[PDB]
Amino acid sequence: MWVYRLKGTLEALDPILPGLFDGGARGLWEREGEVWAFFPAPVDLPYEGVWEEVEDWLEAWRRDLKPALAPPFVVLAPWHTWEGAEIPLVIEPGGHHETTRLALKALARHLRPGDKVLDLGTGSGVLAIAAEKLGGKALGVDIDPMVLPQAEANAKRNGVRPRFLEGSLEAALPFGPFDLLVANLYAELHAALAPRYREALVPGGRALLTGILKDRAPLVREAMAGAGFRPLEEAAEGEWVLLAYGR
Repeated sequence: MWVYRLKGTLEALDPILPGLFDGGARGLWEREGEVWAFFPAPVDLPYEGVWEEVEDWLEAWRRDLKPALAPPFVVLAPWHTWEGAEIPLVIEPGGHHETTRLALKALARHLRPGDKVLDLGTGSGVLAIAAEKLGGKALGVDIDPMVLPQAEANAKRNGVRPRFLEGSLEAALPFGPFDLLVANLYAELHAALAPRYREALVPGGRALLTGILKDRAPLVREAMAGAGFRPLEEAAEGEWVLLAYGR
């Protein structure tokens, strides 16, 4: 669709808005000292502005996309430049959720070089990528077979090759037991899965569980308690926790 660009603010152009609306404006947006009026199609207007047209709401969003720090790691889109010593994780923004930040931190604390890692609900593959970069051998699984080529592409940009399979926990078990399990899921599913997490992990294995709302944390606490796990540490950020357990 088309936009009309006028000099000024909304308060200041309030008098010509009836002309925008009657002309066919369906949305307005004040972009700092200008007003962009969203039309479906162009009309004759005597206000002296500039007609324009908007796949363009993409490398506009992509321009406002910043690297996300989770020391020791930095999460970068493929087009970002970044110097220093953070461990880079190049991810197509096709993330910097709090829960991603929490999981990366905890992988860095808990992971030991050579550990076999299961990333459950791997998505973009970011946590399995991080784990290989700290020196593990990671398997990411996900039930959406359409995310896996995207996960393996992201692996390619990071010069590591964790394996990516379609399935949930059950699909992954033939390839364990594992030394670490990382899982950015949610409380009710962690609770439902707690006994099979025990089976997935070797004695002394660790499960790093996130995606959990502060409020809802007690569900997982009891389930992991129920399942014979020892608490190791709780991390938090905004309304999100990660709960870490030892087998």
